[PDB]
This record gives sequence, C-alpha cells and structure tokens, in this order.
Amino acid sequence: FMVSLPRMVYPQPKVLTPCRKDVLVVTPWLAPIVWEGTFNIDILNEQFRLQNTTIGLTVFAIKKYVAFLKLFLETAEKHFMVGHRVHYYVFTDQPAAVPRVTLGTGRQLSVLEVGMRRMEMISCERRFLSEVDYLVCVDVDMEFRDHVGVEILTPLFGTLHPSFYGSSREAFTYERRPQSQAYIPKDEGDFYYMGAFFGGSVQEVQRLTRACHQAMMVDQANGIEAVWHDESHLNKYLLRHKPTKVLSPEYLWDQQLLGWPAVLRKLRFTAVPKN
Ligand SMILES: O=c1ccn([C@@H]2O[C@H](COP(=O)(O)OP(=O)(O)O)[C@@H](O)[C@H]2O)c(=O)[nH]1
Ligand SMILES: OC[C@H]1O[C@@H](O)[C@H](O)[C@@H](O)[C@H]1O
Ligand SMILES: [Mn+2]
Repeated sequence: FMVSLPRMVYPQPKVLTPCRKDVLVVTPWLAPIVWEGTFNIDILNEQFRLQNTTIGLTVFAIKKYVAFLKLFLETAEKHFMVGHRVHYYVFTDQPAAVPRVTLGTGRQLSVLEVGMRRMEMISCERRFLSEVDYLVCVDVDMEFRDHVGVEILTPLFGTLHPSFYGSSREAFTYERRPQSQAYIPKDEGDFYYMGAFFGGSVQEVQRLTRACHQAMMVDQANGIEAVWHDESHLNKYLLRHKPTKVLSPEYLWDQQLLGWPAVLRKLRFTAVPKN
C-alpha cells in the first residue's frame, strides 16, 4: 500500500513540449529510457522514501581488483542513492584488503568471501530477499562522478553500452553462433546492454542471474564459450524478457575512450583508467 505524496511545488510538465527531442526516451515496449531532463528527482525521491526503500549494490573485487574499491565506495558514498538505505555487498578473495570507507547514516557494507561466475554467486538467495528491495550489480573498476539515484529503480533494467548506443543491430557484438544459448541472429536485437550495470527487484535479478547461470552451464557442457561471456547471456535474456527501464549511457561511460558528446548532459558512472 502506497500513502499519498505530500503537496509539492514544481514546474508543470507540458504535454506539447518534449523533455528531450534529441534522444529516444521510451522503448517500443513502453519502458522509460533514463536520460537527464526526463525525471524530476524530488518526486521520485518522495515516492521511494515513502516505501522505505533499501538498495543492495553488489560488486566483485577479486585478485588485483581490490585496488579499485576505495575510489568506487567513496564516490558511491557521494553519489549513489544518497538519502536512501543502501547495503553494499563486496565479494572478494581478500577480505583484509577491503578499505575502511566511512559510510553515511543508513548505509552498510558486508564483505562476502568467495573462493562469468558473478551470475552463479549472485543467484545469497534468501539473504537478499530479506535485506534489500532492489539489487544493482556493477563493475568495481569505476567511479561515480554524478547522481545515480532512484530514477533507475524498477523491476528489471539494463544499461546501454556506451560503444553501441548509436549502432545498428547487425553491428552489435551479440553471440552469433547458433550453437550457443546466448545466440542472437542479425535481424533480432533491441539494444546492446553492457554487463557492467544491470539490476532490478531482488526477484527479477535472481531470475535473470539464475537464467544466465543455467545458460552458461549448458554452453560449457557443450564446449562453447560466448564471445562476451556473461554480457552475451545478459543480452539474450533482456532480448527475451524486456527490461522495465533502460539506463542511457550517462550511467556507464568512458570519457578517455569516448569524450563528452553533447547528447550526454551528465557523466554519472565512469571507467577508471587501468594499465
Ligand atoms: O581479475 C579479475 C577480473 C574481473 N573482476 C570483476 O569482473 C569485472 C568485469 O571484468 P573487467 O572489468 O575486467 O572487464 P572489462 O570491463 O575491462 O571488459 C571487474 O569489474 C571486477 O568487478 C575481478 O574482480 N577480478
Ligand atoms: O563489444 C563488447 C565489448 O566492448 C568493449 O568495449 C568492452 O570493453 C567489453 O568489455 C565488451 O563489452
Ligand atoms: Mn569493467
């Protein structure tokens, strides 16, 4: 049950003026594509705060990747779901290498020692349903540079890969061998989604990761490994189970590789330079 929003004063949305004319802001299955200028964050923050939303963020830091955690977590503190309850889940082979990062109130961090493999690990299934409402699964070699907030939350979302958002579907680097579970033909495909940022309600994320893990097992059994590994399977899943929101490349950018085009008004979550 959802109580009433309080009175709020904000600019009237205007039916006969689009927010953004330069980009597609809704998919043909009527899922929002989240770009800056499409959302009023005050309205969304009220809606989510009224449900006492908790967001889990999962990140893997194995071997050398533990070096990326300090900047990742410190910048998540400045920019990710500020004002809402957050539970970071750090999966690592080195628990004593996780940096001590000061957290804001209502935010917690769990270290989970571990011995493509992210899909199996994420799919933890009992714990997540009891502790968070949504799960967001990202790469650790990244930093937040701007607001990443509740505008992303929805049953199931993927993020446009920054190298492919302008590309025709034949150019997408989908798995193209019919022998793989991840196979997608050249006349199919909506978008190319990056493996580095996806999420959803706990139930939807567990469904996805369970499906991708079972498809990867089948492929392994069969002597085949998809061209872009878990990302290839992520893309097959989201082709057949349409996400309820799609994040624009503001949410996964590499400024060194791609610059700062006019279509990106904010660069929110970005790659960190790495040898
Ligand atoms: O040795 C490794 C290799 C990969 N990863 C995790 O796997 C993610 C995806 O791999 P990576 O970022 O290396 O691939 P890329 O983004 O360069 O294609 C990394 O962010 C880490 O979260 C890790 O923790 N240790
Ligand atoms: O073509 C797909 C690939 O594109 C690269 O730019 C990216 O670094 C890879 O991780 C993979 O997503
Ligand atoms: Mn990465």
